[PDB]
Amino acid sequence: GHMTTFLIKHKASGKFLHPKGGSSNPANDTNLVLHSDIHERMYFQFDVVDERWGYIKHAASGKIVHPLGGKADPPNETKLVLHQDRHDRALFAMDFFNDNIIHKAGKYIHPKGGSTNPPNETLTVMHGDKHKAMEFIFVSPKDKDKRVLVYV
Amino acid sequence: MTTFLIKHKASGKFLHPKGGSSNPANDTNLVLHSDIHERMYFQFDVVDERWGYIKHAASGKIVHPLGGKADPPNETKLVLHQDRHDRALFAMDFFNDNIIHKAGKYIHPKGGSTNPPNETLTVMHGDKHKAMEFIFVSPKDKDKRVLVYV
Ligand SMILES: OC[C@H]1O[C@H](OC[C@H]2O[C@H](O[C@]3(CO)O[C@H](CO)[C@@H](O)[C@@H]3O)[C@H](O)[C@@H](O)[C@@H]2O)[C@H](O)[C@@H](O)[C@H]1O
Ligand SMILES: OC[C@H]1O[C@H](OC[C@H]2O[C@H](O[C@]3(CO)O[C@H](CO)[C@@H](O)[C@@H]3O)[C@H](O)[C@@H](O)[C@@H]2O)[C@H](O)[C@@H](O)[C@H]1O
Ligand SMILES: OC[C@H]1O[C@H](OC[C@H]2O[C@H](O[C@]3(CO)O[C@H](CO)[C@@H](O)[C@@H]3O)[C@H](O)[C@@H](O)[C@@H]2O)[C@H](O)[C@@H](O)[C@H]1O
Ligand SMILES: [Ca+2]
Repeated sequence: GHMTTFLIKHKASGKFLHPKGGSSNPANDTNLVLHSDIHERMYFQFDVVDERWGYIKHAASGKIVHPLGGKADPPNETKLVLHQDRHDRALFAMDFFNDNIIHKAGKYIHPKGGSTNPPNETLTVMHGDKHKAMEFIFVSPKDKDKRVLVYV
Repeated sequence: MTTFLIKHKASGKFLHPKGGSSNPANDTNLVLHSDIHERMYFQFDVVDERWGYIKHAASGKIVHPLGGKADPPNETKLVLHQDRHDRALFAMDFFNDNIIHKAGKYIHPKGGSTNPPNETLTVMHGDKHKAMEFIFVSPKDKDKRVLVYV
């Protein structure tokens, strides 16, 4: 009966996850990108569905993060997008102990190409690898260095 | 509801107040035991992001290192105590499956066995290994994990 609001910060670069174009209501299938700007159209919330699993929700639109096409077991390099649909293939967990975002089928959210310092507008993709450039922390919109609990 | 069982992953035993009371006294040891009942249900009261109080549901007492030191040494016994303060802050790491104190040590079965006998004490220890792993499960489905951050 309450969801915190937070920024998803790419730990190595200090950039954040955005809908591409920064819209308050991104069209379905809008890519999830990295970008350095901060504003309320890149705020997110986490809608808990089942223990660790839930929906990464764009605060302004209510659309949530999907592997493009909604496959349950997406291959490496599957693009992440926003979409209004809510179902089990858009379930992720926000690992705030190991600092990563993991999909229910076991791959992680990465910047495409795996750079520690990706350009603005770099796409995000699913990938099974674990390394410093797929780490993310979840921080206050009022203080981008203050971690906040996404599970309440 | 918001209650859960703290299950020792390797043995399937659970965290209990020693003696299984609904109203354990201050400084009652936290032990491992195979039984299940409402007097071994726990809750977690969030204080600051990941940090909070591990709470015995029936009594409201919370988990402390015995003596309440900020940086307790290895083998410090865990107990229940009504006091609230920052040396009783833990985080419930449901990704690595362990319970970590604010100063960085973890809750262990004393002696570190993957199959501790009933009534084995719990202690703080800085090492990480299979036998200090815990998962947090539904009272009505002892194999179903539940979210302790509420
Ligand atoms: O991408 C996340 C989305 O995946 C699934 O929906 C895919 C896509 O289907 C529809 O688009 C069409 C069908 O009209 O299918 C292809 C692309 O797959 C397009 O040529 C065409 O527009 C929907 O209209 C799209 O919005 C949708 O993204 C899945 O069904 C969704 O739940 C969601 O997971
Ligand atoms: O996208 C996330 C993924 O990025 C990195 O892997 C990218 C890509 O690297 C390799 O492809 C090539 C092989 O020639 O290696 C360079 C590095 O990008 C590319 O120019 C070229 O396409 C792998 O063979 C691909 O499978 C891989 O997807 C990073 O290494 C991954 O850990 C991950 O972060
Ligand atoms: O164990 C957790 C508890 O540790 C600290 O309290 C220690 C101890 O204090 C009182 O015990 C006695 C006897 O009444 O009082 C002195 C210290 O004031 C101790 O040497 C002696 O044992 C309490 O009656 C005990 O319950 C308590 O264990 C800390 O102060 C507490 O906040 C709590 O963290
Ligand atoms: Ca749950």
